[PDB]
Amino acid sequence: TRDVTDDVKSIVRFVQEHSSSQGMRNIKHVGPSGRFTMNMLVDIFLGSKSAKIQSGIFGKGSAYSRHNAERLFKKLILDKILDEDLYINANDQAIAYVMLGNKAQTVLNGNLKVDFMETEN
Repeated sequence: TRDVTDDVKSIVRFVQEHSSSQGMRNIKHVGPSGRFTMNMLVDIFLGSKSAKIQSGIFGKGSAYSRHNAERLFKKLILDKILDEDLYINANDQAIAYVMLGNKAQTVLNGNLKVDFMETEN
């Protein structure tokens, strides 16, 4: 139904912005600890105030129900636009963090439009 392309473009650009220290010579990489769980991304997107980061795509999702914002991310993973590997902290917990998938660069080149079906409940 609703076209969610410009949002995916920026969600993608965002995710990758918080992956390296672009600029400084040593293009240092972030994560696994400096990576976002799908919820942290949903919280950031949905302008939540528990958002770890409150810039970039911080206010974007203000027109999405929390339910739908989640499904939009569940989908972006499903579509390999965003992917998630696992992290294991010292307390021996397995945490799933999000990263870009082989299809993200596509959406960035407009070569791929994304569509989303808004759901209730």
